Amino acid sequence: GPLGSVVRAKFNFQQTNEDELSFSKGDVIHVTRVEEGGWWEGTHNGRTGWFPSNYVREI
Repeated sequence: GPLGSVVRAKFNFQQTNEDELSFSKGDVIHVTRVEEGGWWEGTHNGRTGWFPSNYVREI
């Protein structure tokens, strides 16, 4: 830790490049960086990458 913000995926997402995560609806992501522009960074199933912020909700 410290385990910061945790969000849950609202939808599946398929990575389109090496910087992006792939995840499934309902998966948890630990959000470790937020930037303007609609893409955030976090850890999912042991991998760090970027994902659309509108695809998740905080839990």
